[PDB]
Amino acid sequence: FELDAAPGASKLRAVLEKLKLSRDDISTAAGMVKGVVDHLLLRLKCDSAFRGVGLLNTGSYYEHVKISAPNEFDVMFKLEVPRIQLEEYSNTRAYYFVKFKRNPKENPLSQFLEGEILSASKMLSKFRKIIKEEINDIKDTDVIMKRKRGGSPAVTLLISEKISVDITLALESKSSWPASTQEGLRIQNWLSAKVRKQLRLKPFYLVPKHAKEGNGFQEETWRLSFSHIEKEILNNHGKSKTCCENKEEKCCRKDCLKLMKYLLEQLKERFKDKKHLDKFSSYHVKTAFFHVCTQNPQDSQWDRKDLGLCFDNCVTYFLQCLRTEKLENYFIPEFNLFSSNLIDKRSKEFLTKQIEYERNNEFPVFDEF
Ligand SMILES: [Zn+2]
Repeated sequence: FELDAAPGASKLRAVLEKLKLSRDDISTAAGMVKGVVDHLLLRLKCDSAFRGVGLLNTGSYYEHVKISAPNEFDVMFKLEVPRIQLEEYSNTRAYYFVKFKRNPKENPLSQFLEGEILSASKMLSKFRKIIKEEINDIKDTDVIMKRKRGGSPAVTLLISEKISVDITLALESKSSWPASTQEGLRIQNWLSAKVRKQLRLKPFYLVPKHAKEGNGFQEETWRLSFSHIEKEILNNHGKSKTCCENKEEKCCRKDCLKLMKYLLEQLKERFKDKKHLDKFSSYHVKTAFFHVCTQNPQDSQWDRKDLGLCFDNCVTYFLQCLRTEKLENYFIPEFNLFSSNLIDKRSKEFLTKQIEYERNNEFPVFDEF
């Protein structure tokens, strides 16, 4: 009587199975999304200022941030900016003003300048104007641009009555990464020092994002973004180069991340009307997950048969971050995602209590709605 996995796997596996089943009907939605995105890119490429715009995840017009919202897509439009000088905003480590190494009108971004600073406000404004005008050239399909909520999901489109596409504009820089990332990406004992060096030769991105305090915000800051690196690591994630390419090396890392995301999504959905959980996002869960991979670098610590314990360990790490109010950005270690300035103690304790209940009760929230 050999078990297929150690106890606790089956319920989690049935959850995973159900989540994938929700993706077996996508090709359609994906199609409409690709059509819209390609149209937009064509129009934006005609503007002198956005002439270099392109898909970040090359050949990928989809990237679901919410494991349980298959009709919600996330795409990033990146634009190379030949030579920027970053200036860190008030030692925040993650937020910067964007300035330029030279002055005249050869970079078509001069129109977005405010003094010497590149205005995220102005650029976003043009981006949105171009997009709205373009989705209006769509005659037999109601593509609606949703109203502003912020800067970095820049634009949300509602296609028909079922599909949404969040479009993020990002500046791309091919300079070496800012000094605040110097001690981050601590993958040396997991994915290797040579991999870390290789990754850090890739460009980095900047997305418009107000850096706000308790008081208010400086409207023209940009936040560092490494979503391309996160994707690369998640899909090439083992110490072994052949991790998950055969039966002997099947690991549960990806499934643990999916389960953490689903847990957070289910709880946020249950409590959405009372904003207790508004400030938590899949990005916190993904960041915590990468730290757990650093803490457990060997593939044998993620054997698929041990899904139950691996997931429990993920939950436990996330709880520890909540209780101690510390979750370091994986690329920028002095940027604390769970500081009291960003998320009130009360919200963290609330989430802690919900997750602890779930974990003590075999995760009934996975089944409830
Ligand atoms: Zn693997």
